[PDB]
Amino acid sequence: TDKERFIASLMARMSNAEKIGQLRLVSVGADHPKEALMADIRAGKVGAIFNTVTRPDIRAMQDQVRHSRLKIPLFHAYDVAHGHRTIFPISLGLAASWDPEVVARSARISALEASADGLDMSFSPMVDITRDARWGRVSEGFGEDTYLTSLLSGVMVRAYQGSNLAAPDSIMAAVKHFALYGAAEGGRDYNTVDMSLPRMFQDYLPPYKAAVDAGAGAVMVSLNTINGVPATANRWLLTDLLRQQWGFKGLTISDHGAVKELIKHGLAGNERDATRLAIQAGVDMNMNDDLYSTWLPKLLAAGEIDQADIDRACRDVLAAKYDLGLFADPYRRLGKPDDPPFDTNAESRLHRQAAREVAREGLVLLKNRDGLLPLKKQGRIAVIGPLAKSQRDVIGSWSAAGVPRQAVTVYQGLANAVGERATLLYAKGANVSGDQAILDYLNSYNPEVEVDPRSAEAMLEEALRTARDADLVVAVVGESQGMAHEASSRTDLRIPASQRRLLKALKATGKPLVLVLMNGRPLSLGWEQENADAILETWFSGTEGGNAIADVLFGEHNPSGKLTMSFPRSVGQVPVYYNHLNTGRPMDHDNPGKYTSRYFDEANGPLYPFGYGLSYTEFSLSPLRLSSERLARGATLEARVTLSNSGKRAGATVVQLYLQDPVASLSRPVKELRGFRKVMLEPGESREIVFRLGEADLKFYDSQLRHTAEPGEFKVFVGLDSAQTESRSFTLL
Amino acid sequence: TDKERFIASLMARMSNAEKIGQLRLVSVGADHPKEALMADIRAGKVGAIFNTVTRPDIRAMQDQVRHSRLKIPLFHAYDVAHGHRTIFPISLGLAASWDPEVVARSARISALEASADGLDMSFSPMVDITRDARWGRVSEGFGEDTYLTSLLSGVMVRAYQGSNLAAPDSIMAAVKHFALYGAAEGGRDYNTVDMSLPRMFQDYLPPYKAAVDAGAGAVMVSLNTINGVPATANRWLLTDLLRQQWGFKGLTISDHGAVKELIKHGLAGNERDATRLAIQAGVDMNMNDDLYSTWLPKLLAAGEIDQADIDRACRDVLAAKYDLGLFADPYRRLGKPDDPPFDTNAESRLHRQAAREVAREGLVLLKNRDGLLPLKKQGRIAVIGPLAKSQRDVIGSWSAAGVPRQAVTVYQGLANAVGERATLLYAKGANVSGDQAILDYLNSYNPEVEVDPRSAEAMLEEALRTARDADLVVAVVGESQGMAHEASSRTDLRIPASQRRLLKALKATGKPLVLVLMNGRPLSLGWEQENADAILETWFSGTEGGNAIADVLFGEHNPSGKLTMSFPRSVGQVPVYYNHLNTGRPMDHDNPGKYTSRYFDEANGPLYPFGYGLSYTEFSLSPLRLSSERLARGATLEARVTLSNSGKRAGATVVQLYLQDPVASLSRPVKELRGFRKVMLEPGESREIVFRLGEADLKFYDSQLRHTAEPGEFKVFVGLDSAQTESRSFTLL
Ligand SMILES: OC[C@H]1NC[C@H](O)[C@@H](O)[C@@H]1O
Ligand SMILES: OC[C@H]1NC[C@H](O)[C@@H](O)[C@@H]1O
Ligand SMILES: [Mg+2]
Ligand SMILES: [Mg+2]
Repeated sequence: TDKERFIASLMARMSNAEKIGQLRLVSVGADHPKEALMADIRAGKVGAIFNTVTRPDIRAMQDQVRHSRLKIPLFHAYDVAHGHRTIFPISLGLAASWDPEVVARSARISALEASADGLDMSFSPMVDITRDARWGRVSEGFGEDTYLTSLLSGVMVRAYQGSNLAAPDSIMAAVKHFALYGAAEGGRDYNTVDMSLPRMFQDYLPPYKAAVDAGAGAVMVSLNTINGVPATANRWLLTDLLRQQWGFKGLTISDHGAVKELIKHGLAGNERDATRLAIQAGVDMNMNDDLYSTWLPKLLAAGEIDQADIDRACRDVLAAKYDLGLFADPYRRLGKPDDPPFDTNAESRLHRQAAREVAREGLVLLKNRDGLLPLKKQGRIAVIGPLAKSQRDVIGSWSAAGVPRQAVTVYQGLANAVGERATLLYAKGANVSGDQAILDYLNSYNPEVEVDPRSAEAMLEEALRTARDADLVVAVVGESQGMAHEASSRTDLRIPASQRRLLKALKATGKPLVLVLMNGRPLSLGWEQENADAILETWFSGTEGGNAIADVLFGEHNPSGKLTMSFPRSVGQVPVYYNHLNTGRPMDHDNPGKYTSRYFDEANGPLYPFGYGLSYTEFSLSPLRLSSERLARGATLEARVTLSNSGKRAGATVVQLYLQDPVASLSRPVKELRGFRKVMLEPGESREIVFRLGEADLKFYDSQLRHTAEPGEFKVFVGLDSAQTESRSFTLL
Repeated sequence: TDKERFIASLMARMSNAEKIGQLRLVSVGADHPKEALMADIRAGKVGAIFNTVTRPDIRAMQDQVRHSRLKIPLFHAYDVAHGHRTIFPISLGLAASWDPEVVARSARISALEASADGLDMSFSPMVDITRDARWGRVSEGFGEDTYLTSLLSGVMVRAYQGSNLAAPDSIMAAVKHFALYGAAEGGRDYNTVDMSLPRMFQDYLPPYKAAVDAGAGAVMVSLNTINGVPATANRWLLTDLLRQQWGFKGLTISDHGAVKELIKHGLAGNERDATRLAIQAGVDMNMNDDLYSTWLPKLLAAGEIDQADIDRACRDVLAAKYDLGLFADPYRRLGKPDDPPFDTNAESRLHRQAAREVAREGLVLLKNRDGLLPLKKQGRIAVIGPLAKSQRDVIGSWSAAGVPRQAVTVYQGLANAVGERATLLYAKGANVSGDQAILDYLNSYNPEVEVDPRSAEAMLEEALRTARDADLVVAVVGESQGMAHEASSRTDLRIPASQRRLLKALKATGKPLVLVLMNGRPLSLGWEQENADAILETWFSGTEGGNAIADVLFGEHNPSGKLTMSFPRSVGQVPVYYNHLNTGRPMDHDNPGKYTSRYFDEANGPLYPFGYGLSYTEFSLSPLRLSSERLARGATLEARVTLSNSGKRAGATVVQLYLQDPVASLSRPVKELRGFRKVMLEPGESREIVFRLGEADLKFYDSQLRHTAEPGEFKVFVGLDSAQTESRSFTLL
């Protein structure tokens, strides 16, 4: 192959200093001042940059490469999680679209905008399975389901990379965080992960394998222990599974300071030993801590590592740079040398219409009493709450190069929608938290949350007056983006107390109460489900979020979002997830018993189940029909249902197919998602939906990690959520 | 062996109907009316009885055996968890004594009283490791620590069984629940258990192995899945581990309906298949569901099981009956019918003095502002709260044949202590819950909780009046015993809301506030720790609990209890446990950082850590001294410290020794308990404490379950709790 000969030929000319230099991944900042970094690039001591994100800045780095002996080009990476400049909903919101094409569009546009600024790589997609709502990084994933997350994992990779990694509108996908990062004990970030191999193989690993199989060029290794072994030192995970079993041929990248952290994990007593563990486990590239550059020469000289460990890692970095086209033209994403200067943040370089259309699809209607929604554009509308005018929160956590001043707030979305037809009245009502320590945490690094100097009582008095002067209240409440963020684990899943006090006070006005929720995690909403007139889940909906939200509230878009993560009744029920085991003593709702698996001091089950979301119309399903009672090995089974819009407005819903294996060599879940179809229907319109199932859909990992479909009964469920299904049985032969 | 020959010789004369009859374990109930059961005993269709617990009732069962062809004697079993008639503190409270001799005494007296009533066996000790306070069965274990629970597991078995299982003051120990029952996901009873084999072998399995190694005659198999396989169907657990690797020679007993529940777990489509899975996994004896008696003949006839499966199970039952002496004399625990009559419940048959002395040892002083405790016997003492006059709650869950009317309430204990020297003023103050649905749940089977018909406001008004004219308030608050019980999982770890409203109202009177907590699980006590003057944790202290509690409150006993389970600040922090891993990013208490493993919305770490407990005196430790800096393989290390009573009152504390292995092939806990010494000291008295460490204390299970000690540094910590330690290092060679 031309590639392996080109790289072998280059590596033949390289010193070990230069080979080791290729493994170093750094960003400009206090740890690495710009001038020292420029010198290191010229010395061949830098392989890649992260957090340098504009054409002039990236050109200036790539210009330093020209001064190096071998002129090996840099690659430039960034956290393009859910948009680059045009910010789409957070991934948890994108997942709620239940539309691979909507997700692909957000990823395609992200890659286009990032590559347009000179970037070659995103640290995305994040594909960690999340069953614990306390974890601040649940916003970054696709929810609790292995099938949906695996599917969207593949979609994100393919959308980012396109048909050619050398294309100037493509970037390389570095799938993260390999592995199991979202199972952190207590939902505390960075915390211990401990799980059985059958659960690991069946539920948590498939999304990373889906990204590898979609051709992801890079894998970012996680910060957590797996069964006592940090992923960064886990040769089983990075060599035996990722390379030998899965056949991954690309680049492994450490997370930030992950190699040095092997000391705190207690796998290493010093930096030299930590360095040896990471490179021999199969970590190619060393983020920020510089341990590889410091210790690899001494390890090699001493015979503590092999030349083959350095060569493997170096070949992987050069092979990434080759696939990205950077050996053909290191300026392929940076334009021509006499291109005129331009404003990186020009309105003309955004994709607002795409962001607005994508953002509409993820909004989930959780409650709508007496058809209060959609609203009429008339009278007086009170817009109340600390998130109503927040540009910083609507773009969410991991907002990349998104500019808060360019974002549309919920307030501005309503003003754009009503024009002169209605009067909008604003009141802040409350600070995002009443706890000064939480406000100081959120404002610790930068001013992220505006702290109103009024007393809580004064802000409430203004909100009650505003509400009393309106026909209805749109309360814009929930989390600031810093509350659903790396290292922001919550012990309380409710709306913050300052905002719940505001909601209780607004009920005293007797005005219809619409809640617009902004949040990066499932919330506990028992009070709200009892007391609010309508509830719209908007996650953090991005740059055009306010416009998409007004589109739903005024009925231009019929809410079509469905949850991809169960909403617990309280943090005391964590974890709750739809695909749980039956136990030997399941709750019997027809014959309730004390001696069943349940809590006695709270209603059982999630407040809102996986796949739940309402519409402004009604939908019906015909009885489920299977193509046969028996399925021969290697044949496919057809499951058929007719969906009807039995209401008065056009709208979409999601037909969900679930499977149960009720008798197996392992206890298998009560249901597992195995298919879905999002369908848009006119009033009175019907569509026949056909699902195809084969052996592949019936397999599970048994006690001995055999991936097998066992003969016997399977139950097929079809429904518009995980809770309201009809089922039919067949036998596998 | 005479034993093997006796059993072989009996089994030679037995039909398969009789062999199968030996496996049937039943109790009188709706499922098995007394007379049907008596007829079955006469027909040789019953192997053993549970929940028949008096000499006349057991004599009548054993009398029926005479009518059967082979006259094989029954054994009789019961849940003697923490006392038979004289009720000791719940196991969680017994553990807090940190005194193996106090635990052995409670077990010895339990076996004495149980055997005196005719019982041969207890379904005890319960030795499940518990890290999740939501689980209702936490009360039945010894807390979160593998070393302490394993130690006490051994102590309970040896105290029950004595030097001879045929002794009429001995019973057989059936250690439960094998295995991992207390790691239930969500702390929901009966729920999924999923963990790595290294965590399983290092932390959760050793207590069951400790009971096997102490010579436990029986093992009760748990109701939960382990990594997807119900324990009842788990051939790896019951045959490979328990029989071949651990060398257990005794009897395996299913939990209640566990065999039939294999259908609900989804391992079996029918009773016949469930029966086959349980007997071939290695379950000898079938509790209540009668599947063995129904299906084993058909399974054998059809060649679905071997004769060897029936013979193995039958030999194990006959071998237990042999060891219990029942073939020598089936009436050895039952005296003779012409014996002088006695009342089963006679005061003369109780052990009140032992119960009072044992109960003093487990009480944990959690707070004592400005030396409010101990109280003087003078003035006016308001005794307020729904647990003040509760006889049913002081004896706790699994109270066996304990008679509530024989128990000493906290109120009666204070009356007994003060005589005419002080005036006691009572007010109920609140019901145990303000939620009528929780009260109805607690009163579902029997009247367990007295519901005052007065409004919450009327009871508060009376309590405030009582408080107003007293010198101080002893608030007796917490859980009823039915809240910390099999199948009573909580989503809230606080004192119930009706009682917290009462505490806030009492705090507002400005009167000194002493909290006497009754509870079967760790509670979240943030408000109480901030606001109460003194807090005494009494668990459920048993038959003499009120007397032991008054002994501590008036200073006759200097509180010496220490926690064996971490108290979380809230249910949102679950799990918290002292022997956690460091992570790559631990909270730094000298330099707190956002990007650490923590919550942002609540103070971090437990409110009260493992090993915490105050005294009415103060104690000092001299610097820790190790016998050498290096330890040779097979040598023992000595760790020496001097403990002093530096205060004015005699009292006991517990010197705790912890070990850390800071560099290993797995990430190892920050600390692990490896020794302790409870020491009683006069004011100004000193004692030299010497701990011995060898290789056995330094070993751990690596990723491949190699059990060895790796050469390198170990850190030794000594202190009066897990949080406040001094450390010294040595090197293993
Ligand atoms: O920002 C770079 C890198 N740092 C930290 C995060 O854990 C990861 O998600 C991100 O890609
Ligand atoms: O009472 C019989 C048996 N049933 C249920 C419990 O799980 C166990 O602890 C007890 O021994
Ligand atoms: Mg099956
Ligand atoms: Mg070591």
